[PDB]
Amino acid sequence: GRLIYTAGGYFRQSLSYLEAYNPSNGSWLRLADLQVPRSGLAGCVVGGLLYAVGGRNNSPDGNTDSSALDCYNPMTNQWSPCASMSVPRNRIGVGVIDGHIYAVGGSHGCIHHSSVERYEPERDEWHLVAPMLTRRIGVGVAVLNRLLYAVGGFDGTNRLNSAECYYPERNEWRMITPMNTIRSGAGVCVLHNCIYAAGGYDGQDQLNSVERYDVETETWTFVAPMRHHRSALGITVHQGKIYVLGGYDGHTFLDSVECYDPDSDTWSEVTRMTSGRSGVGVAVTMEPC
Ligand SMILES: CCN(CC)C(=O)c1cccc2c1-c1ccccc1C2=O
Repeated sequence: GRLIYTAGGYFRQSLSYLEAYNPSNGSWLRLADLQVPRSGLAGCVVGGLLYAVGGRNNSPDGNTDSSALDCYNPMTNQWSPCASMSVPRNRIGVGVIDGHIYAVGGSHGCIHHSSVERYEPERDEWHLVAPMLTRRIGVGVAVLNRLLYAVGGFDGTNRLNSAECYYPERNEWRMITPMNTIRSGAGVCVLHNCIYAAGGYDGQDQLNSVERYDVETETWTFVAPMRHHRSALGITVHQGKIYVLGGYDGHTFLDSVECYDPDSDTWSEVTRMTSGRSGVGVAVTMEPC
């Protein structure tokens, strides 16, 4: 599309911000808030509609994991509730295949989900599919050549370098090569033929290391690291470049927005969000109005 939308996030409490960045001119636009604050959600786009999936409302009033699915229409600048998932999913991962949305992992209280479910926008319905071989919260999810990939996370006791791949026509999950680094809460996306895992938390430190998985060779290789360590970051791809938004570096909730150009293997700073925050949902679609 044209704009990078960032929904929700966390700074001292869960947030309801929806803001859109325009890489063409550097400008941010504040849009309609989410009806319910939430961090740890995921964002995605189908048919020019933006979707906020899962998450958790951390608030003074209390803490409520979200099973919600809310759609935003850029034309109207309005949110509508969609059907809820079978179960709340905080620190969720999502991916889109064939106009269908896959919700992966996440926590509900102290439950750490291995379950997965699929939303069909034309019927406004969710259905459970095969569970991952591993429980994963704070899991990175990406789609490549119509296969779904779950990368890293936290299974309840250990944080994971493991990764697995879902094969829809077989309704089956299989392990792939693990990463070289343990990561939970990394930004995971797809560029060209590789799956990128950036940043995250390895149990001790927030990471700035970035690595990528080549589906042909089935290996992970590090690329240039980000200028900032960060976990619970937002990530997306726009015109051949990776954008990472916010996160937590162990000291500050970052407003930094970094851009990776794969041809030069460099990260440059590109803008600041209007305020520091972690755990945002991020997606890309056309301009509002
Ligand atoms: C994403 C993985 N984790 C925790 C789940 C951290 O990186 C982390 C580690 C130590 C302290 C803190 C965090 C963290 C993450 C997101 C928001 C706030 C904090 C925060 O105080």
